[PDB]
Formats: sequence, C-alpha cells, structure tokens
Amino acid sequence: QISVRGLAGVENVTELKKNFNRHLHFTLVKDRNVATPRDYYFALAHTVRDHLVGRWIRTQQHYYEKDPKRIYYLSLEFYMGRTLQNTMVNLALENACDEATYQLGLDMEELEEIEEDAGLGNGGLGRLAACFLDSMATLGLAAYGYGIRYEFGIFNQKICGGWQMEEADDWLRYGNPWEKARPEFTLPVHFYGRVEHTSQGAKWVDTQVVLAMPYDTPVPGYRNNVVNTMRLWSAKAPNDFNLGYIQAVLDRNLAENISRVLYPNDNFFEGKELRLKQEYFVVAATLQDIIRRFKSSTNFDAFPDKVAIQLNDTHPSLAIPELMRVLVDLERLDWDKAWEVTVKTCAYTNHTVLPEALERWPVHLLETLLPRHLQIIYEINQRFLNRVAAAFPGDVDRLRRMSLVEEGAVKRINMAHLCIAGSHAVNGVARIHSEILKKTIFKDFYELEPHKFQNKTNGITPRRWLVLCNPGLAEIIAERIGEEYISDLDQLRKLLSYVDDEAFIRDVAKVKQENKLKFAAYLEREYKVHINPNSLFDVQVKRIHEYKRQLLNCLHVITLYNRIKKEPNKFVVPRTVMIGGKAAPGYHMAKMIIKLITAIGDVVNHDPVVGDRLRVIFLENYRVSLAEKVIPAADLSEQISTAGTEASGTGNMKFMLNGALTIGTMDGANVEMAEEAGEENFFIFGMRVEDVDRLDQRGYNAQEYYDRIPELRQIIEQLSSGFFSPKQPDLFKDIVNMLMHHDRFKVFADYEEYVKCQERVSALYKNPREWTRMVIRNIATSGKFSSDRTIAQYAREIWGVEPSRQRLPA
Amino acid sequence: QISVRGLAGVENVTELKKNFNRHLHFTLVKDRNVATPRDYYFALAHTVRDHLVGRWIRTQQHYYEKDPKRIYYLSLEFYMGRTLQNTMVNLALENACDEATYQLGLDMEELEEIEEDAGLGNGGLGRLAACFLDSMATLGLAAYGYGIRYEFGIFNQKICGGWQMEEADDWLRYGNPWEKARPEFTLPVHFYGRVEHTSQGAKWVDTQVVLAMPYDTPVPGYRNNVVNTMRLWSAKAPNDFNLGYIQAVLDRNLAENISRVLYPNDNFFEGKELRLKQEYFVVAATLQDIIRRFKSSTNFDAFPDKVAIQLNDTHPSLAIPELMRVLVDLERLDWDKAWEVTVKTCAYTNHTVLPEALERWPVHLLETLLPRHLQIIYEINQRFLNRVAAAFPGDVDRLRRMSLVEEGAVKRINMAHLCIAGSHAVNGVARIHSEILKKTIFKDFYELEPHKFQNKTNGITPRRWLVLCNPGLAEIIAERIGEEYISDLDQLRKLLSYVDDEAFIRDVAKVKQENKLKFAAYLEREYKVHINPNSLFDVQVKRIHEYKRQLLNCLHVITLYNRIKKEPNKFVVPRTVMIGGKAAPGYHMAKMIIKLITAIGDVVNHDPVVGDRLRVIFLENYRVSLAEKVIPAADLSEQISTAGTEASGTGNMKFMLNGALTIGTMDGANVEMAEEAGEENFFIFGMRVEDVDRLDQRGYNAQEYYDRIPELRQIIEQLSSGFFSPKQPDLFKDIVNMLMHHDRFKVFADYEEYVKCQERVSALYKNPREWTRMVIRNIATSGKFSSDRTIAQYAREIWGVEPSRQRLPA
Ligand SMILES: O=C(/N=C1/NC(=O)[C@]2(O[C@H](CO)[C@@H](O)[C@H](O)[C@H]2O)S1)c1ccccc1
Ligand SMILES: O=C(/N=C1/NC(=O)[C@]2(O[C@H](CO)[C@@H](O)[C@H](O)[C@H]2O)S1)c1ccccc1
Ligand SMILES: *Cc1c(COP(=O)(O)O)cnc(C)c1O
Ligand SMILES: *Cc1c(COP(=O)(O)O)cnc(C)c1O
Repeated sequence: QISVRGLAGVENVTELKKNFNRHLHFTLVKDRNVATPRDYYFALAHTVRDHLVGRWIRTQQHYYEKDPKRIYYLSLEFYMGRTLQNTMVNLALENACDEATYQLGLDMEELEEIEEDAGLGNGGLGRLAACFLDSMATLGLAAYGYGIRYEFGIFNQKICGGWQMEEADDWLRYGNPWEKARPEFTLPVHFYGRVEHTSQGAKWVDTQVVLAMPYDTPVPGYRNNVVNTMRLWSAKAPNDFNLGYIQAVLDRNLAENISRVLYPNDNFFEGKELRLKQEYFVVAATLQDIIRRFKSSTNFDAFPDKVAIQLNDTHPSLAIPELMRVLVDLERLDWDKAWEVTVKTCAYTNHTVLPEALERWPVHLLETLLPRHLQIIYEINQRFLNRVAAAFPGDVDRLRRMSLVEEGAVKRINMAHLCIAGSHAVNGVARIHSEILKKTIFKDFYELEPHKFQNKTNGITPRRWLVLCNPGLAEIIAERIGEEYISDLDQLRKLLSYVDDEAFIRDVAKVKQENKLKFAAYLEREYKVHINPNSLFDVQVKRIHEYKRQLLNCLHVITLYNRIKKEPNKFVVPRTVMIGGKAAPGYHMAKMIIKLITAIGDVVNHDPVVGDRLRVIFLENYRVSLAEKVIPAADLSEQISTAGTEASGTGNMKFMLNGALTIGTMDGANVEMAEEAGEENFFIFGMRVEDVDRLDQRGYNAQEYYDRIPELRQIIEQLSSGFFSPKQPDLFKDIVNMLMHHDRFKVFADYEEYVKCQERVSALYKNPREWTRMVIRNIATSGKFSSDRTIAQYAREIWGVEPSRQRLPA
Repeated sequence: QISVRGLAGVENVTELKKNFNRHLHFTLVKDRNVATPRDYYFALAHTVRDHLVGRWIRTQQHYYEKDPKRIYYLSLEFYMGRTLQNTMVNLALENACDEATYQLGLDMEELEEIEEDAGLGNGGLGRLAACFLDSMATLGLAAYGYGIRYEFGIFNQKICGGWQMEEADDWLRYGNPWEKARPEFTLPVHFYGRVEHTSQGAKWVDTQVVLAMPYDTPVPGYRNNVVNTMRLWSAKAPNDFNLGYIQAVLDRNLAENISRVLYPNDNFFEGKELRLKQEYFVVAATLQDIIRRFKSSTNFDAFPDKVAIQLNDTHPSLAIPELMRVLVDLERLDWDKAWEVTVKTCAYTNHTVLPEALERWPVHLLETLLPRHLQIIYEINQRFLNRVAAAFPGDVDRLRRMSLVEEGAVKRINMAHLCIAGSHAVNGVARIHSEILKKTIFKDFYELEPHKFQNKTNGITPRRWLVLCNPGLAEIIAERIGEEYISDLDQLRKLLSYVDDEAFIRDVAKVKQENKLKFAAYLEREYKVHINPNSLFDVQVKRIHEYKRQLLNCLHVITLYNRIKKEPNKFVVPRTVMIGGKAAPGYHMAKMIIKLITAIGDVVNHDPVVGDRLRVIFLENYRVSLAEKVIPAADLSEQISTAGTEASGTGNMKFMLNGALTIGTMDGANVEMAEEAGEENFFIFGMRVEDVDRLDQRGYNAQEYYDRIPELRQIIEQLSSGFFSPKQPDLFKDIVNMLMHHDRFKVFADYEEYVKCQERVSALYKNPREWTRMVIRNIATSGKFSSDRTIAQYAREIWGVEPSRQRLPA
C-alpha cells in the first residue's frame, strides 16, 4: 500500500501464503473451519519467524568466525512490547504479509492486536534496553542482551470504581513463538553456603543450587540481515532438590520462584531477598556464559579486548564481585590482575538521582545469601579507600562518604559506589543529569577519577517509534527525502527546507488528524468512551509518580474547568486531556493520584455546561502497545517533572518524533530537545535546577502560594471540601496534606508559570498553520534522539568498537 | 532391513530427509555443526509428527460428520512410555526413517534412546490404559483418553548403597513434541464454597476456581489411518487469583500444584486432600468437555446413546455425582431422569481386591472440598438403600454392608459402592478376579443386580509388546504366517503347525539368544555389570510389593546359593536372576526388600566358588522403556503372587508373547494363560485360592514351615544372624519378624512347591529343543491376551459399539 512498508512481490506473497497454510496445518494442527483468530496470529508469527532463522544462524556463525569484541548488556528489565510488526518492518516484509493475509481473507492489523506485550519492564529503564538492542543490531554490533525470563511481567492495570486494580500478566499463557529454549546451555547458580579457607585459597561450599535455563529471542537489525540474541534465564530446580516425597516435589516451586515475577517498582529500591536473588541469578548465569564463549574462541589479559559488560544501573552490580570471584577463586589469578581485567571490562550507567531509588543492600542479607561476595566487596572497599586516603590525606569525612560500606543502625553496601570503583566508565543519560552526577551525588568520585565520568544522552529507536507506529508520517517524510533517514535520523534536518511548503504543511496536519480519528475510534471500540477528534489532544503518559507531577496537570485541568464554569459562554480551545500510567502496587500516593484523575473526569465529563470543550480521560493499562497508538495521536506532550528529577525521559523523544509539541520543564533530555529545536519552538516553563536549589536553601513553603494565588486556593478548597468526592468528603485529604506540608517536588511553585504557558499553547493551536510549522521544526530536529546515535557513542567512547551499516549476505 | 518394519521407498526416504533438515533448521534453529544428539532426536520426532497431523485432523472431522457414540476412558494414570518408535510402527514408517537417518549419518536407535518415557503411571493400571488407547484406535472406535498432565511422573529410581533413592522425573524439561496445547478449550473447575437452596434449586456458591487447560496427544491406530486423542488437563490459576502483590503472584503455585505430581502408590489408597483435588479436577474438566461435544452435534434422553464413560477404577468415581450435579442443578432435569442417564452412561472397572487399595474418603474432606457432591452422594445412598430394603426386607446388616457411607470413628464414603450403584456395568479384569468379586467383596451387590457384573480379561497391545520391542521374533513369525496377526493375534495359533519344524525351532531359539546378547551388552554399557548370556535369564519385573512375593524369589535364590556352597563341584544350570521394580516411597517393607535383593547380589556375585553359575542383579529404574528391553531377553517369567491377590497382571502376558516360559501361581490371568497354552506347558505351583482360604480358616502359622523345612530354617538363620549384612547384623530383622509372625501373603506356605517347580524348570532348560518347543506352544496360544480382544469385548458388551478394522483414507 505505502512505500516504506516494502515490496509485495508475486513470488514472496505466494510463498508467504503457502507457508502460512503449512503452519496452520502442521504447527497449529487446525484447518480453516475450526481456526480461531489467535490460530491465525500464530500461523503468521511462525511464518515471519521462519524468515529470521537463516539470518540468525548466519549472524552468530559470522561472530564465531570473525571473533569481534562482544558487547553484553545486562539488565533486569527488557520492555520489548510486541514482536510481529517490528520483525516485519526490519525484514521489509510488512506489505508482503499484508497482501498475503488479505488474499487469505484476513486483516493483518487485527491479527497483530492478538499478540501479548512482552512486558518484562516497568517503563523507561526497561524500554531503553529494548531500544538499545534494536540499535545495536541495526549498527552491526556483536551484542547480547541478558536478563530474566519473568513468568509474569508488569501487571495489567484495571480501573475499578476509579481505583487501580492489579492483575497478573500471564503473558506466556498461549506460548511465545519468538523464543527458543536452549536447555543444552543450562548452568548452575549457587546461593547461601559458607566460605572455607584452604592452603590453595578461598572456597565457597555447602551451597544451594538453582539451575539457569536460557531462552533465546532474535533481535533483527533494520534491513541489514543482522539478527542478534537476547538471552533470558529461567530458574529451574535440580532433579535431586529436597531429595515426604510429595512435599519435596512441590517445594521445587521455591527455587523456581526466582524467575516468577518482575518487581513492579519504577524509581524505587525495594530491598527484598527475592530481588537480590534475581540480581545474582542473572549475573551468575550470564558471566559463566560470557566466560564459556570467551574460552571457546586461559589468558585473561585479552578478556577486556574481547568482552564489554554494560551494567544497566546497579541492578546487575554483583557482576563486579562475581567476576572477581571467578577470576581469583576459580581461575587462580592474583587479585591485582583480576581487578584490572574487571575494571576494563565493566562500565556502569546511572539512570536516576532520586535517593529512594538507590540500591543499598543490608550487609546481613549479603552475609547469608552471598558470603564470598561480601568478603570480596570488603576487600574492594579497603583497597579503594586506601587510594582515596593517598589522594586526599587527612580527609576522613571523604573516606566515610566514599566507602562502599555505609555504617549506621543497619550496615549497608552502596551498590553505586561499588559500580564506580569497579568500572572504567560511568555515564548519566542526559547532559543535565550527567552534570548533576558530577556536582552532587558522585562529586567525590569525579574528583578522584574525572576521566571515568561521561554523558550518553538517551534515545529511542525510529523503527518502532516512527515507522512502525506512525506509517503515515514516515511515508510523507519519505516522499520528500527518501528512506535513508530510518537508519540515519539526522537526515530529518532536510525537512527544515519544507517548513514553508504548503503541500507538506497540509500533509503533516492530515496525518495527525488521521491518527487522532483512528485513536478516537479505538477509544469507542475497546473502551466505549466518546471524544471530540477536533480538540487539542493533551497527553501525559508515563508511570504515576510524585516527581513526574501528574498532580500539576490535574491542577491545570481543574483551573480550566473552573474558568469555564465562571464564564461558560466565552470561547476556549477544546481539549481532550489524557493521562495514563501504572502506579507501583505499594505506592499509596500514586494510587490516590489515579483516583483523583478519574474523580475529576467524573465531574468534568458529565457537566452539561462544559459540553465537549473539556474532556478528561484516564488511559487504562498504559504499556508499549498503547504508547504506539496514543503517541502518534497526540498534539501536546506533557513533560513536567520538577527540574533535576527526571534523569532523561524517553517518552518526550517519542512525542517529538511523532508531531506533538512539548510543554515541559528544563529537566532531563527536555533541555537538549529545546536546544535542538530552538527554545522558540518549545513550551518551556518553570523553575530551573538552580531555582529549585535556591528554594530548598530558603525552605519551600507551599502556604505562600496558596495565600497569593486565588485560583489555586479555590482548587485546594474544592479538593478538601469534597467537590470531587461528594459521598466521601475527606477522600483526598492525604493529597491536600502532602501538597500543603510535605511536597518534595514543589507542585505549587510551578503552577502559575505552567498555567500561563498552557494559555500560550491554546493560543497557538487556534492558528493551525503556525502550529503545524512549529511541529515541522520539532520533527526536523529530532534526529539527535535516535538510539542509533546513543549506541554509536557507547560503542566508540566506552566499548571500543566501531559500528557499521554494512549488510550481511541474505 | 526386515519386512514387518515397512517399505523404504525412494521418494519417502528423500522426503523424510529434507523434512528432517527443514526441522533441524527452522524448528530447532541449528545447523549440523552445532547440533546435539538431542537436536537430531527432536528433528526426527517433528518429522514423524508431521505424518500424524493430516490423519489426526481427518479422523476428528470424520467423527464430527458421522457422529458415532463416543467412548471416554477416564483415568488418573496413562503409562505411555516413549512415542517415537510406536508412531513409526503404526504409520509403517520405521524402515523409511531408519534408511533416511542412516543416509544422514545417524543411528536411529541411538536417537530413540534420547526420548524420555511419558511416565504418567505407576505400573499395571496405568499401562493398561495405554494399551487400551492403542487398541481403541486400531479398532476404529471414537475414543478419548482423559487424564492429568502431571508435570512430574513416576520418580526415577536410583540405587545408592543398595537402597532406593527417588528423584523427580522432570519429563517435560526439553519439551514434549507430541502434545498440542489447546488453551482455547480451557475450562473452570470449582472447589470449596457452600450450598445455597433457592426457590429454583440448589446452588454451589463462593467457590475457588482453578482453570483446566487441555493438552492433546495423538494416538495412532495400527496402519488404519485412525488417530485418536488423549486429552490431559493441566491446572492453571486464574489471572485475578489472590488479586502484597508479589506474594499473591507467587501463591498461584498453590492452585497449579493440582497437576504437579503423580501419586507414586501402586495398590494403595492414600487419602490425601491433594489426591482428592486431582480426582475432581480431571472429572469436572472432562465432563464439561463431554457435554460441550454432545451439545454441538438440550435433550439428554439420547446422552447414553452418544456417550460412554469408562471409570478406570474408583479414582474418577466423582464423575457419577458430578454428572448428577450438572444434570440436576444446571440443566434442571428431575432426579430420576438424571439418574437413569447417569447409570446408562457410566461403567466401572475394578482392578484389585486388596483392602488397603480401596478408596474410602473421609466425609469431612468431601464436606469441605465438595459440599454439593456430598449432598448428592447422601441422596444416592438413601435411594439405593431404599431399593435394597425392598428387595431384602428386614436384612438390616445387609443395609449397613451395602451403604455408600461407612460409619465409625471417622465416617467415610466407599467409592466402590458409589460406582456400583451408579454404573450399568461392573467388571473385573480376569476370570478368577471377577468371580472373587461376585463371591466376596461385592457379593451383596451381585445378589441385588446380577446382570451388572461382567468379566473383561486384560490384555496387552501386540504393537508395542511384540513388533516394537521384539522385531526379530515378529519377523520370523511373519515369514511363516504373514503380517495379519499384528492386528489379529489369534492367528498365532497357526504356529502350532510349526512346533515340529526344525527351521522354526532354530529361528525361535536364535532370536532369543540375540535378544539376550543385546541385553547383556546393554547391561555392560549403561550399567557396567557383567553377565553370562548362556545362562537361564530368570526375570521378575513389576512393582515391589509383599503380595507379589519378590521375597519368595529371594528365598529360592538363597536356596540355590546354599546348595552350590554345600556341593560346589556338582553341575547346576547357570542362572542370571534379575529382579526390578520401584517401591512406593513410604512403603518401608518394599524398600527393605530392595535392600535385601542387592545384599544377596553383593554376597552371591562376589563368591569365587559360585563363579558365573549364579548371578543376582537388581534392575534399576524399571519402567516401560526398560520392560521393552528386558522382556524379549527373558527365558523365565516369575508370576508368583499369592493366589487371590493379583487381579490380572499384564507383565505375565508380555513375557508369554516374547518367548519366555512362566513359573507362576494360579492367580489372576495366569489361570487363563495356563488354560490357553495347556497346563503341561506352564510351570504351575502352590496354593490355589481355595487352599489359601483353608489356611486362613485354620490360622497361618509360619513357625510350622520353619520347623519342618531345614533348608528354609537355614535361610532364616542366615538373615537373622547377619550373613547378608556383616556390618549391620540386625538389618533384616523386620523382614524376618514379618515372615515369622505377620505375613499376610504366606511366603513360607508356597516355598517347598516353588523350589521343586524351579528344579523342573532347570531340568527342561538342559534340553534346548524341548524348551523351545514349549515356548512355541506358549507364543502360539498368546492370542487371547491381545488388548484388541479385550477392547472388542468392552465395545460389544458394555459400550454398545461395533469395532472395525476398515481403514480411513490417507
Ligand atoms: O531507576 C529506576 N527506574 C528508572 N526508570 C526510568 O525510567 C529511569 O531511566 C530512564 C532511562 O534512562 C530515564 O529516562 C528516566 O528518566 C529514569 O527515571 S530510572 C529503578 C530503580 C530501582 C529499581 C527499579 C527501577
Ligand atoms: O489398584 C491400584 N493399582 C493397581 N495396579 C495394578 O497393576 C492393578 O491393575 C492392573 C490392571 O488391571 C492389574 O493387572 C493388576 O493385577 C492390579 O494390581 S490395580 C491402585 C489403587 C489405589 C491407588 C493407586 C492404584
Ligand atoms: C517510553 C515509555 C516510558 C517512559 O516514558 P517517560 O515519559 O520517559 O517516563 C514508559 N512506559 C512506556 C510503556 C514507554 O513506551
Ligand atoms: C506391564 C508393566 C507392569 C505390570 O506388570 P505386572 O507384572 O503385571 O505387575 C508394570 N510396570 C511396567 C513398566 C510395565 O510395562
């Protein structure tokens, strides 16, 4: 149908049709009479999968022959979403499969909706890993993603009576056609036990064993015939485990619980034993696999030349002491040589400065679970602190500040400190964040080892986040500048020479209108909710958190509503305000915020005087597949975190690429987005980092804002008095109390500027032509935020490998 | 190579080779360089599976169109063993696959050894279900096996220091290529809750729900293109189950434990809640599936015309009250009509008279778990006892004897009584057993309803138990009488006219010698144990149980050893005595018997004076795949249960078919085997049922035998004094105490006759020609013991359907 979706050749369509029928018959054991719509999805999935296999085998044998330096990306989260469409896009099969399925009397888009999201992540951190895998494959790097195959991913969110309810995401129910179990590479992982000191060295004995069974999932690069591997480990009990008889077999579940469920917390450290087991499990299995692959190319001097290990935050930080353990205890290297190898192999990425997110493990837990690792951590700490003491003699407070061991009521290991000590590179994920690391939380470490600290601004893959989710936009762009931009996103700059092109302006606006109509329909079909597609689509989708300030958006919404009620016959630009995202199950305030949003919707959406001028919708079960639908439909992107709290953000980049304008604070990557597009083409408001610091020095007093802003006072009085909860007048008392007395994120301080900035948004939306021209200026300068750029920088500046767009033979 | 294994045509071999390479590439994602031997097995398995699919689909659509009466065989056990070779045999692909794999540089028999047994049964009861499925398919019946897909089957037995150790049988580790998950037919199963009485009727409310997910496995008939289905249910928690968050997800394991593990008991009732849950789980899911299929052909008068339900013992007896529940509570039929339908639909097979095997469920368990079923059982009991009272007025003791409810310290439901009341047919599994049922434990029921009681003598499938495991014998038979006997085993009678044929005698003996050499090699390879292949192979393989009297065999072995030690320079016929079988994990005496057998081996096998004249080997991990190896190798079959205890036996029939002579008591099917072959061609010894009864009336005094038999006294003194356990002199004190004071199975009473009979065995073995002629007379009269005969009888006399050998189109 459209060019960017590839050719629909006669032979390929014919071959796809017969392979589809082959899988329906032989693989699914059905015929067309009893075939369910899900059967048709699986037949298509297997058919597309067949086209991956040759390239997958060829890629991996190519790496075996050439023996390039291997990149190992260790993460507890990989938020992959759906795989079918992405695979077709990257193999240039989308039009062929569409034609083939159409000829068999099936709608391919309907089949695509049957696939479950692989929701093995919470949000930005997990999705970044996913985008990164795509870019590493597209850039021809010998890269492997290593993680845990959770039986249950992020929970499905149901809204009941305006409240979040969680239900288990049983994503493997119907099977996963994309993965291949590799039981032959099953490896043992040890827990508990004790350390014995022999004449030869330390030995870790009397351990409990859990098996790690790998499942491999293909990661196709964009039309370069590269197919890399994501290897996810599943926990298995050994056959002699606990070996009355029946109970012993049933107790195998204990060992296998390690890979059962993803911890559902975003930017929050929960110091539970099961989480620690997961962290060691992935690290121990992965490192054995790495070393096996290295040996099968004795001399570990070359280890850092052939291996790079990227730690996705501190979650896999045990790789550092585990690598030391293997090198010292098993391979019998001397400490100093092992440490050199470890440091040169490992690099660490920090993703947040929020103090509640930092991993600080109780010593007593490590003592019991990983006794040898604790000993190694103590030794690392002693040698590291000796270096600090020699560099800064007499500075005893520096020693205690930099220690891996935090003293106190309960002693804890600071895993960030461990990572910095044991890595040759430490990076933040946006320029402002990386500077904050050097000036605040890692200041001492930067002073000791400045060369170690880098920036790598985050990015998103333009395959999933433009071509896949917004084919209409990708097409009208391709008509002007060709298709090269899909793997070279900087070429979008060529679109600046079309900002005054009348045809292009009309096409850009038409694509957005189409996306909005399609999404408005989706809302009525799958959720029976009615919206005006001519309204400004005002969207905030991301995890629910105080720092992200969904509450500030809520205050604006209520302000708009109150202004309409005061002057009902005055014209206002119609808006559909959409907010979506999951709250961590134990995060009370986040759950209260969800309830507030739905309660506002209940009032606003049923007020006859408002009409269809203001609608407030909570988007249920926000996830990657929903992001692919809503982001192309958005006019306005809400990126309104308190300055200094959002390390980067990546949703911001997705919206910019898809033709939404951004209202936001100078936080995370918003700073660089504004710099790229020009501040005149961004709706910037609010305190800068420096303003937040000044307010903190003086003391944040929310009462002052309440006293001086009448519109704000009215809203707080409405909340307190039960205007939005008639039958439960005190329902939102916790929210009001927090805002007035314990608001860490200064919602009131940015309220006035936010509301004024929102008026400037509405003003511009009244002039479609100039709105669209500003949009073109955003899309045109979004190139920097391709994860291809990000990964090229990791490759050159951290891993020491050169990327390549050279294709492998098909 | 050999005729009975089918044609190896050029096209078929070519097509098999390319499909093998296709699966290796696309399905296993490997090439020949990194392909493990297990990968080659799976490629072959998938290739063979492809040839099943067309026939499977065609068979099931044929049943949908013709709408025959459907046979539903409900069992908690299906002991299937391996599937690859059986599938090839039944599809006539064995030679083609052998040729194809040979041309690819692979040994097919080596690949066959990689397949795990599907060990979803304990022994005879489970294996009978397996043989039955094969015969139902071969006889063209629209039959479905329904059971539980246990994650763990019967444990693997390891012998450590002469003791049984159990390890989990993780049979699904590498995947199961034969099964197809059918998540689309997932059904809810209810537990706990309470009964509410409305104006409309009873309602079962506030229940906990577990989901039953079916997996379908194909069951091919012998070269008739029929492929039937075995549907096994797996337990799944619903997604809202227990919905802190993490613990709620982890607690899903509780619900899913229902299908986790097979209860490892043979002929023993263990009244545990988990077992009761398994029993209801299979029944509830199956009945919904049956009713669904019946409705999709309102009026339940025709239900018994279109449905037969065969209860494999009382384990699925809850089908009776469940069917009543559905018909009365949900379909709103009046009680009397529902009962008529239920009785005409259900038939019950009893498999043992051992009192410890009979299911008697505590009322308090049923009360809590299945409150509505208990109410229905009470109502059934009241109406049944009213009939008894009208038939036998004043006979109050009969009423209490026949009651479904047993009064006492704990009230119990007798499930056998429930089954008799609610079935139109009740059968035993061998003539002597069925007569014992009518004379003893079901005497009262036979007097009330004599027409209900039948015999169906057990059988074995000649596909697995001759053609598959003993191709050499099948071939030399086929050379004389053709191949028709494989699905018409009575034709083996034609072999009687070859009993004086010199070529046939030599061929029969040569095949046995080959089998013995092959098995002797297997012992050295996989277990590094050395044996004389010229010795008489004396084999007792079956579950370890007191009633089976492995101990009596032990006494004979020690007698032989003692006689050799007394007269070392006298000639004796050399023997290799092989005993194998698993003990139930909680069965102390059975575990002591295993230890005794190994302890005897330790003494006998290392005594220089014995030499290679006597060897005692314990065959570790006896299972279906091992039976397929050892049974063809055997000369003498030990079937030596105390008269009246082995309901039928089926191992006995396997040995008869494979050219072993039988030493045995007149118990179970041994009686009919002797009758078929002629008593002169069987080594019959010991008490008959009537002799056991006379001894019981008088009182069994083991001391009397000890006092009057010096050779027996010597053995008991050896056991007691520590001759077979030097470092642990009192190790076998429990065994001696049991034999002398608490022997339910009268081991000493048959000792003298057993030993004398064993001398007659040795005497005949000295004359190879006459030994072989007696063997021919056994093989020739083994036809009655084909499960095809058994199933034809069930079909005509119980289910009301006609079997057929007519082929379906390929
Ligand atoms: O740091 C955590 N989660 C994050 N989630 C994110 O989205 C963060 O990483 C993204 C990718 O770098 C950033 O864009 C985002 O700003 C940051 O909050 S960091 C975290 C911390 C502890 C446990 C689980 C997750
Ligand atoms: O009856 C049980 N087991 C049996 N196992 C057998 O092998 C029996 O059935 C066979 C098939 O009919 C008979 O050949 C055998 O004699 C009998 O013991 S009965 C049983 C009883 C309770 C729980 C589990 C199993
Ligand atoms: C991109 C993405 C995120 C991250 O969004 P932010 O606005 O940067 O927090 C979270 N969830 C999903 C499903 C995403 O696709
Ligand atoms: C046939 C068979 C049995 C039953 O043997 P009996 O001697 O009748 O108890 C038990 N186990 C296996 C593995 C079998 O094949």
